[PDB]
Amino acid sequence: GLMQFTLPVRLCKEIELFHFDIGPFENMWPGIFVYMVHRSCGTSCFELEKLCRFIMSVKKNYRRVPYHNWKHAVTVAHCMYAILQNNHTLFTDLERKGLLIACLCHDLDHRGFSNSYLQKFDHPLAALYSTSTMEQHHFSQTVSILQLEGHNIFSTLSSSEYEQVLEIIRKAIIATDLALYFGNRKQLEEMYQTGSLNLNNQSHRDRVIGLMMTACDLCSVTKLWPVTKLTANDIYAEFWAEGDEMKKLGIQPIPMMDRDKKDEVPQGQLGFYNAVAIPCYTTLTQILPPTEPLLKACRDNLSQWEKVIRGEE
Ligand SMILES: Cn1cc(-c2ccccc2)nc1/C=C/c1nc2c(cnn2C)c(=O)[nH]1
Ligand SMILES: [Mg+2]
Ligand SMILES: [Zn+2]
Repeated sequence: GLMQFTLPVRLCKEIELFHFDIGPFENMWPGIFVYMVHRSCGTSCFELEKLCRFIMSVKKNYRRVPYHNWKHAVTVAHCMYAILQNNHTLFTDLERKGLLIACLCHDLDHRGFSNSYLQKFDHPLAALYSTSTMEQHHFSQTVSILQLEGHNIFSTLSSSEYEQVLEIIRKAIIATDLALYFGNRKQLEEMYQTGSLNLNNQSHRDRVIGLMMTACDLCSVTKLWPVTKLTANDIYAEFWAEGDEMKKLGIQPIPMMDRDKKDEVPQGQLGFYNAVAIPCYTTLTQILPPTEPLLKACRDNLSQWEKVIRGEE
């Protein structure tokens, strides 16, 4: 186990900063993810032979959709990595493992369509799992992959270590359901401001890890303007597709998903940052101050949307 990964000096340096873009080179991403595993957890956390086969089974099962794809998976994994490196005493050796594996599997086998659209299309998955449909699907594929002859990266763990980490990953993936985020933050809000929040409380840790997971998923809004602007495209490319399929079911889609209502995007982005991203990072920073760069960035991008509305870009 004396193999390290190293990265070109520029990547080596930039990868530690929250706003790091993993670049257009698909071939390097798995290096970048192992790289984060080693520096974030240690060199013998996982057997390499096995991690390299688990990372590639994962890639294979993420489809070619505009946003909900392999680059997403990895972008989200780096952001949890960033979070963990800047808070390196608040997380256990099990939670540092699981959470990065969670982030890479958090959207396995996404089709590009929302839990809304499965249920109205009457997809089979919406029969097998009433709520958090996709997310429960994604956790299912994570464990599918894990039981493939050769792929069990957690092999070496004790019974309770292993049983615990699958329960960290399960709650982590399910907390990426943006439905479930609104309630979860407002609780962490009360708890923090009444000062009853306790990190030795397992039920509280969970809520917090959930907030981390939502902060990592939305991390497109914490990048430098041009990354965030170009990611927005890939996002609306999926929304409008799902909109086209709603129309085909005889259903008029919410303006967000209607491609005939492009013009009204600058406005709808505003609502989101105000209604979701700014609250999200605001709380996360009040709980974990070394994650301020995410809130500072997010506010910068809000400001840049403000400027798109005023015909200034
Ligand atoms: C709430 N919302 C409303 C609209 C919207 C409404 C009318 C016309 C055009 C757009 N656009 C959004 C934002 C969408 C969104 N942006 C996101 C997400 C992740 N990254 N970003 C920027 C996400 O999950 N949702
Ligand atoms: Mg998801
Ligand atoms: Zn995601």
